[PDB]
Amino acid sequence: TMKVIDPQHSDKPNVLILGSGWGAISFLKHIDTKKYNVSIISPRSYFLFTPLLPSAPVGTVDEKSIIEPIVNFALKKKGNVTYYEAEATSINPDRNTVTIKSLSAVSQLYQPENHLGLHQAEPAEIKYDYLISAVGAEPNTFGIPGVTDYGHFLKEIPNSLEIRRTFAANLEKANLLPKGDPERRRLLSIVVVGGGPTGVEAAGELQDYVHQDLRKFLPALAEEVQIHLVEALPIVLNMFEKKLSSYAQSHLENTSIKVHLRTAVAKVEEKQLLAKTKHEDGKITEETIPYGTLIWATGNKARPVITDLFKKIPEQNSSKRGLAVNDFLQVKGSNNIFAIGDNAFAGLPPTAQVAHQEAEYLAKNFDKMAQIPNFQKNLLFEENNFKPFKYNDLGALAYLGSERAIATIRSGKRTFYTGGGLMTFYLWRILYLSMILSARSRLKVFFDWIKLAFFKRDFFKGL
Amino acid sequence: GPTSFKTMKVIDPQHSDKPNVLILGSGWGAISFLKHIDTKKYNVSIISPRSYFLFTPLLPSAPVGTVDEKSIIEPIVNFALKKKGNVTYYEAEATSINPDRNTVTIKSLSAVSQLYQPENHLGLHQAEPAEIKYDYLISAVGAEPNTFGIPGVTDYGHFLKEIPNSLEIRRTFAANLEKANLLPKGDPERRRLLSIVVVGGGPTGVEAAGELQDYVHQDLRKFLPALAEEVQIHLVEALPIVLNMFEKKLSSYAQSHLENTSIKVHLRTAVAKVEEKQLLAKTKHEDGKITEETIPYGTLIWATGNKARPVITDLFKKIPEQNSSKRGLAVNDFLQVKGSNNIFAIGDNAFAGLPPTAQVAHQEAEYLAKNFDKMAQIPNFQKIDLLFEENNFKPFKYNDLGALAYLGSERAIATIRSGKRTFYTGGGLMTFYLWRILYLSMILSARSRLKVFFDWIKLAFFKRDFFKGL
Ligand SMILES: Cc1cc2nc3c(=O)[nH]c(=O)nc-3n(C[C@H](O)[C@H](O)[C@H](O)COP(=O)(O)OP(=O)(O)OC[C@H]3O[C@@H](n4cnc5c(N)ncnc54)[C@H](O)[C@@H]3O)c2cc1C
Ligand SMILES: Cc1cc2nc3c(=O)[nH]c(=O)nc-3n(C[C@H](O)[C@H](O)[C@H](O)COP(=O)(O)OP(=O)(O)OC[C@H]3O[C@@H](n4cnc5c(N)ncnc54)[C@H](O)[C@@H]3O)c2cc1C
Ligand SMILES: [Mg+2]
Ligand SMILES: [Mg+2]
Ligand SMILES: [Mg+2]
Ligand SMILES: [Mg+2]
Ligand SMILES: [Mg+2]
Ligand SMILES: [Mg+2]
Ligand SMILES: [Mg+2]
Ligand SMILES: [Mg+2]
Ligand SMILES: [Mg+2]
Ligand SMILES: [Mg+2]
Repeated sequence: TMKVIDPQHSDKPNVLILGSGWGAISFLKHIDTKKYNVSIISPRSYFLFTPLLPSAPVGTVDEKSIIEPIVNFALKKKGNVTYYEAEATSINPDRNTVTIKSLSAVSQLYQPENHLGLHQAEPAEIKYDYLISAVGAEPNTFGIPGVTDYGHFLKEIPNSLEIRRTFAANLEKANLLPKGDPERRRLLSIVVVGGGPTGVEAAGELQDYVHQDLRKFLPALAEEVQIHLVEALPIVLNMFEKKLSSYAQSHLENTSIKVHLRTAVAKVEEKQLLAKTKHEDGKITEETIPYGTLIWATGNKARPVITDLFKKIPEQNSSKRGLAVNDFLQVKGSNNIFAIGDNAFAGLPPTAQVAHQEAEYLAKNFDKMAQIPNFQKNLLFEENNFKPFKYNDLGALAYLGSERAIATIRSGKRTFYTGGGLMTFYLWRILYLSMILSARSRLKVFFDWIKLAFFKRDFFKGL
Repeated sequence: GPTSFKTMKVIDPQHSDKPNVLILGSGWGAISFLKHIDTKKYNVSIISPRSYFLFTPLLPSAPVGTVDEKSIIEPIVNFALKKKGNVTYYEAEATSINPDRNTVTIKSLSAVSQLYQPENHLGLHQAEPAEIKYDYLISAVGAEPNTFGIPGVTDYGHFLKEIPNSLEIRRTFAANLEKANLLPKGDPERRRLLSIVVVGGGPTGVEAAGELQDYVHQDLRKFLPALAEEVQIHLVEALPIVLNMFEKKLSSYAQSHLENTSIKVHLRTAVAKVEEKQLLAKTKHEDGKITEETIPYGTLIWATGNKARPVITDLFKKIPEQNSSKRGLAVNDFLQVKGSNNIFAIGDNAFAGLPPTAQVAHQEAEYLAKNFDKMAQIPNFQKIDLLFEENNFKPFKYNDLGALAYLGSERAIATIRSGKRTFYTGGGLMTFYLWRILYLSMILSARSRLKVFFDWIKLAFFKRDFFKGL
């Protein structure tokens, strides 16, 4: 016997959102809670502004500054929003329910607050009239041994804390060791795997901490740290014009970062890893790299609750990366479930930028559906001349450490800005600050950057 | 046996002629001292297991995010950087003070930071014991929370002394709110989970309760009004009045206000024992009779006095003049540990008849540092207790500057004075603004001061950050 939550107080349809990230929150911001009853299931009680996560480990920004509680977005809604802090473990399409487990809390932001009768660590099924799936994707080790055990992903707030604690602990042991000790040099050694903007910014941020703050009180130690940027492709930041990639690499190397291109990690052990380089000519070299801190910033794979769903919907069996959706962001094989963000595959890159646009688009569709009597009761999309989702690539930005960035801003076929440099770094800051989804988070990031102009970064081992 | 290889690494810097001053701790005493000590005349080293200074008077507002944990601490290294000479910081714990050989034993060594060029390799290892040699010792390790022998307080309650306590209190209460809200209204377990007991009617307990009541009334109530209405905060105090260091009328003003905010105050009440989900409170009434009440609670905050640390009580036994000590090291007019001519003690680890406050610790420190300025001009100092009388050093003289207490809901009481003169004494709205301005001014670092300021500004626009595990 499973507890089934199925709210039929009003005729408003029950919209059930999975997740509290870019897709789910952008959707929540735009959905009409006067026309729809909205519920959210996510094990993370806050929205995470991912593009600034790479600057959290070293305190360029603080962890709290870049997150925003779901409840704060929920308060600004006019209707009834319920937030289940729990994890969706099974999507059950044929009975229109989602199974949740690891239930920690339930928050009903409205008057009635009918007692639901759920208990922590007790399974349950939430019923829905529409499902919006946005659970994202999870880090992909690519089958490389040791990465889970010995490295750190850069995906969630706890990763920021773990990275800081590992590196801080390493600096402390290293400094006790005599200069010239290879163990000391290992402990001051950082490997970042992934040459996309995330890996690049992580390395640039760590290099900034070392050069700007650490060096103020432990210059010799700071001089010995070596940061390594490992990338499997022939260039870093390959979504950018090649000349910007070249600018970025030269700058990174100028800040003393070592870049290993055409290089892949073959295996990871506790104190060292094996890197193989596939040269242009075709030969393969390998290097054992001792490291103290390994940051794994690359690849993402479908979550288990999503790959399980693949098997329950015939049209979805051939899916591998994410849920196949139609022009309308409807999961194929379903007329009830929509998917947006990294958990959907529609040919688009996996970015917040795409997730945010899908969401705003879908929410607007939900405005139209609520004016068409048939949708409530009962192809409807084609018939009512809904327009397909159309992604508008607005561009890309990457911080490179030491107050330089690259950026390309566009819309449609028009490029409005494309280059790198000092001013580009100020643009990076302004643009990111303007993309943040909440006034509070925006103010906190702003205060963090102001403090940074006067004082060193907070780098507390365990705080 | 006498054949033992017993070998202990001993750090004895004899590079320069400057005397080695060794400071124990990184709190009010140690840091105020560090700020004033002349590092051109003296070589300074610091031993403390805490790598940062903690601005204690704002700790009670950390658990609920009125101010953030990071905002009220400042890394030792930041104070050390502003010094002109050589400062070394041992992140480790002093476990034995060895007066007859002028050394301090350290353990749990995590790190050593030498903020100067030579940086001679010392050859220490983590989790390896060592002894640091000194020409002068400044002991300021403070005091630790006292459970008074009451069973269960350590196991089931939370102290309010250090940053980790702030985190634990938040996590306990936040977890309780979540469980409580799943329970149906009227369930006694729900009512227990929303129940908070603060033991200690001094400014620390009062502010802790006031801050929690603020979080509940201002922020929690915004999104969970029914839950917020059900929380009950209890202030338990063994004396007949709260805040007994204040004028009695201010105490009465404070209690009435606390009770207005819905805090329940139990005076003349002492906790006899603490179990996991409940505690036993006994009230000794004026007439002489004793009543007892079992109080179910979800969160217990224990803010009542402290006691001497083990490394201090061990020292009691090694110095004949100090055997009769119980609360702290007995010092003379010059803050010299009696029975010693080498060791000075300031802060809560010393007993000189003064109250145990940051206010006293800070003044002892500035005073001692100034003495060290004088000693460095008198060739002979380079026995000692006489030199002080002889060279007409003045005894330490504490100047009580007053007291403040925040009471929740933007009210405070305060009495500001100097000597026999009272410059301010009362309570209310403006007193709360004074509380803020005065505390902001008392903070020891520009960084911490800016962060607290930003925290209070954010507070005017947004709810407090109350993350269960962050
Ligand atoms: C460090 C970093 C930096 C990035 N920088 C950029 C950038 O600069 N520009 C850009 O365009 N993109 C950037 N991205 C990519 C962007 O973050 C993702 O594409 C975006 O997260 C996709 O949005 P989403 O809603 O699909 O998933 P997410 O934002 O990851 O949200 C997923 C949500 O689902 C929740 N969840 C997980 N499992 C379950 C479950 N079983 N049940 C219910 N909920 C669950 C998660 O807790 C989370 O709340 C960055 C990503 C990272 C990691
Ligand atoms: C919550 C709270 C609020 C307070 N509010 C006020 C107030 O508003 N006004 C006021 O006047 N007073 C206040 N106080 C009291 C004030 O904080 C203390 O009197 C002050 O700490 C005494 O200074 P100290 O240097 O002796 O000890 P502390 O400031 O506590 O410093 C002790 C230092 O010693 C370190 N240490 C501990 N053990 C060892 C060891 N074995 N070896 C080396 N180092 C060690 C500790 O880490 C710490 O760094 C408050 C105290 C608390 C707990
Ligand atoms: Mg999402
Ligand atoms: Mg997110
Ligand atoms: Mg509302
Ligand atoms: Mg998704
Ligand atoms: Mg994702
Ligand atoms: Mg490691
Ligand atoms: Mg101290
Ligand atoms: Mg302190
Ligand atoms: Mg103390
Ligand atoms: Mg002391």
